[PDB]
Amino acid sequence: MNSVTVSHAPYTITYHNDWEPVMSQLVEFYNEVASWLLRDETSPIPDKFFIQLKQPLRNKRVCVCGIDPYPKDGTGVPFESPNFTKKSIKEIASSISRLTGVIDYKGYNLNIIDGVIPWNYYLSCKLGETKSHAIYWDKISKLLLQHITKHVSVLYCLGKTDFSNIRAKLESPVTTIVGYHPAARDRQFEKDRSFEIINVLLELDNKAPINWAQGFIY
Amino acid sequence: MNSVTVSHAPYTITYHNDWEPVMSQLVEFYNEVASWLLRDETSPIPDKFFIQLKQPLRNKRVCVCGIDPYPKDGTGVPFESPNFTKKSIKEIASSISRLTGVIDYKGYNLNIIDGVIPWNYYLSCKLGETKSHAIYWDKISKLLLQHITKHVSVLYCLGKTDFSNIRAKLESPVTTIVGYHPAARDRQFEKDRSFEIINVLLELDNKAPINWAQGFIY
Ligand SMILES: O=c1cc[nH]c(=O)[nH]1
Ligand SMILES: O=c1cc[nH]c(=O)[nH]1
Ligand SMILES: [Cl-]
Ligand SMILES: [Cl-]
Ligand SMILES: [Cl-]
Ligand SMILES: [K+]
Ligand SMILES: [K+]
Repeated sequence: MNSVTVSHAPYTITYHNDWEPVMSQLVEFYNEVASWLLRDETSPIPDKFFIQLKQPLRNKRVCVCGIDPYPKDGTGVPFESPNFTKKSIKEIASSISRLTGVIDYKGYNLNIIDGVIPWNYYLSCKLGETKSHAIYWDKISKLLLQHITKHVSVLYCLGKTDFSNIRAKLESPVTTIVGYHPAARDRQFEKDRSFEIINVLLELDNKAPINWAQGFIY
Repeated sequence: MNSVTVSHAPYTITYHNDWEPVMSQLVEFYNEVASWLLRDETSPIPDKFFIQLKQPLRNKRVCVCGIDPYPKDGTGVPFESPNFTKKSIKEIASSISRLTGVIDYKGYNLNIIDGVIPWNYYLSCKLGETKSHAIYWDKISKLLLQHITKHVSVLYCLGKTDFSNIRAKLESPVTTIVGYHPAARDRQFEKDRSFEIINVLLELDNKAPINWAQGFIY
C-alpha cells in the first residue's frame, strides 16, 4: 500500500500496488482538473473520491460499473448505502434475492463480494446533479477503467444510454455487458438477466461464478 | 438474388439481399488485393470464396466462426467435408454426439442447421498453409463479420489465440464466446461446453435454441 501526493484536495491518494501502472498519469491528470471539481459541493466528499483504489485487482474477475456516484450521500464505494435507503442498491438486492432465495436481509453491498470490484466511471458529481462532472473526469475515467479491464474477465455496465459508447471508448478485448440501470423506465431492470449471464460467461471462461449472495447484510 | 462484379476471379459475386449493405465496400476491398491473392493456388477455389454470401442472415441467431478454410479441399462452406474426413468436423460431430445422444451418423455439416451460419474469418488460404491469406482478407474479414454480428445473438469463435482480440475488432453488443479449436493439444476441445452453453445464452436472450442434431448426415 503506497501513496502519492496531488496539489489539490484530497492532497494524498493511497492505493494498492495493482494500480501502480496508472498512478503517475493519474496525478498529472487530476492536478489539471481538480479545481473544476472542488468549486462545487460533491458526492462523495473529496477524501472519498479514490477510496476504491485501495482494492486489489488481480483477484477480481467482474467489474460492476455505474456511471457516477449517488447525487447525494455517495460514500466513495459505488452503490453503497450504509442505511440501505437508495433505490439503486435496493433494486439490486431485490434481484439477487430473487436469484438466490435469500428473502430476509437488512442491506446489500457489492464491495464485499469475492471477485467483484464495484466501480463508477466518473468519480464525483456536483451535489444533487448526475453526470455533472463528466467532462472533468473523462481522461481519468478512461485511464482507470481501461486498467480494470486488463484484470477482469467481465465488465458489466449499468445504464444503456449512460454507456452507449463504452466499447469504442475502451477498445477492450474483455467481455462487456451493458444492462439496464435500476431506474430504467417501466421496471426493465427487474427482468434484466445480467447477473445470470455474467456467471454463464465466467464458467465458459473457466472461472468460478460470482456468489452474489455474499453481498447481503444481516 | 442480385450479384456484383469484381475485377478479378471469381468475377461475379452472387449474394442474398441481407448482405446488400456491405457489397459495395466488399467489391472495393476485394479489387484492391485480388491480384496479389491470386498469385497462389487456394483453398477453396476462387469460385467458392463467397458462397456463404448466398445465405440469409435474418433467420440466424448463432454464428460459428473458424479462422480460415481447410488447408486443402475447402469447399467455401466452413468446416464442411463431403467425405467426412477432416479432423475438425469429426471432432465437432463427436462433441455434438455426446451432447445430443446421437451415436449413429455418417457425417456432420454446420450449414444445414436452422439458426446457424458457419463462417471463416479469412475466406481463403494459400493451398496447404493455414492463415497465409490474413494479409489480403484483413479489411474484408472485419467488414463481413461485423455485418453478421448485427444479426446473430451469439458469436462462437474457434481458436483461443486466433480470436483472442476479436471483441476489440468487432466493437459489438453481440455475445462473443472464444473457445478452443478442435485440434487444440491435450484434447481441450473435447472438454469445451460451448455448444451446450450457446442454448443457455440464447434462452437468456429470449431466443429459441439451436437443434444441433440437425447437422448430422445419416
Ligand atoms: O454509485 C452509484 C450509485 C448509483 N448509481 C451509480 O451508477 N453509481
Ligand atoms: O472451414 C474451416 C475448416 C477448418 N478450420 C476452420 O477454422 N474453418
Ligand atoms: Cl438503462
Ligand atoms: Cl482439420
Ligand atoms: Cl485453441
Ligand atoms: K448516479
Ligand atoms: K484452417
